[PDB]
Amino acid sequence: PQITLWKRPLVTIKIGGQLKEALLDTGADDTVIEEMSLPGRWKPKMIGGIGGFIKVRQYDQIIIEICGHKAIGTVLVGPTPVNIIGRNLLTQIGCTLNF
Amino acid sequence: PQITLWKRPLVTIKIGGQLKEALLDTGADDTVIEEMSLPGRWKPKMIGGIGGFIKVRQYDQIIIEICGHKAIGTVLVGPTPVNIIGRNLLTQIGCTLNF
Ligand SMILES: CC1(C)SCN(C(=O)[C@@H](O)[C@H](Cc2ccccc2)NC(=O)COc2c(Cl)cccc2Cl)[C@@H]1C(=O)N[C@H]1c2ccccc2C[C@H]1O
Ligand SMILES: [Cl-]
Ligand SMILES: [Cl-]
Ligand SMILES: [Cl-]
Ligand SMILES: [Cl-]
Repeated sequence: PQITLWKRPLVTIKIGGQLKEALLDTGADDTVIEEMSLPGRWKPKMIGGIGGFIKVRQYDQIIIEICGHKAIGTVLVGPTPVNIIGRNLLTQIGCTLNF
Repeated sequence: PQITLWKRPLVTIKIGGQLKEALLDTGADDTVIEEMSLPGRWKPKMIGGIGGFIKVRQYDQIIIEICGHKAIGTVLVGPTPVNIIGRNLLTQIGCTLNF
């Protein structure tokens, strides 16, 4: 699909059996989701942006459904104010910026 | 151009006759640039990112070139970790997301 940027590029995602709203974010290296349970192992990580840094849990090899497109990758879980789909998963669904 | 997301979508911008690197950032509502001199009056703005909120200076109707594309709009100036081109100017240069 072609998504215009008049409003926030929000999409419905399926992660860990849960439906969530998430922002397609080209400024984010990684994907970060609000507090939730994910299976398997994790390690602590710090991610930085505007306002500074937050502590997240890093889960690797996680499957997510984005607009019907399944993708696998690392997902960070923590106190993000917005669910964000970052470049690590945006690449996997074939998402580009066009102008 | 078509910009893939395997690396950061970093572009050259021109503001005040100066070349700068900036990030095409679909997750940002607004355009935020690191400390610099801009003409005219500013007004207060608080913007919320991953690590919280920062105060910025809002300058309206600023002439800015982005990857050779001419835009005129609002530029926020403050303690941003990187120059970011948000949706306010991405829409001006006709930028969309495609997959
Ligand atoms: C470093 C940056 C270029 S600065 C802005 N940024 C980004 O990814 C931005 O798109 C960011 C995303 C976001 C949206 C809503 C709430 C909070 C955060 N937005 C912002 O920082 C601020 O955006 C706004 C403005 Cl400018 C005005 C009004 C309202 C808003 Cl939400 C990058 C970043 O934080 N990236 C980090 C990030 C974020 C999420 C997941 C992983 C990572 C790694 C790291 O790369
Ligand atoms: Cl900051
Ligand atoms: Cl990954
Ligand atoms: Cl590709
Ligand atoms: Cl504007």
